[PDB]
Amino acid sequence: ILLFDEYNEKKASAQKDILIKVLDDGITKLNEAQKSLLVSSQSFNNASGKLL
Amino acid sequence: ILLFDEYNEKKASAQKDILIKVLDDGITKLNEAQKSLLVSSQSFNNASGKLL
Repeated sequence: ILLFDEYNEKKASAQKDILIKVLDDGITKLNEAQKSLLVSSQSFNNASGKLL
Repeated sequence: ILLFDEYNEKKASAQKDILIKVLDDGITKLNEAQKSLLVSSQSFNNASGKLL
């Protein structure tokens, strides 16, 4: 947001590559977080039955 | 001067090529003009002598 107040022609190609990696990365990391959590939730299910 | 008040990323490559051609071109054209003129000047020289 800062380096491209006014278009920076030289860093332009990197900034793009960067925006991609960091975004792409978090996107994956974020996803796995969710799956990890969902699976944890599923864990209690069996026990929850045995309880009843 | 106009189209690049603020850098125009798309036309950037053309503008460059253009600036080159038009400049390169006139540079040649301008040169030949001079030579043409210089030679014209040289023309009178022989006659100028015969006169004297």
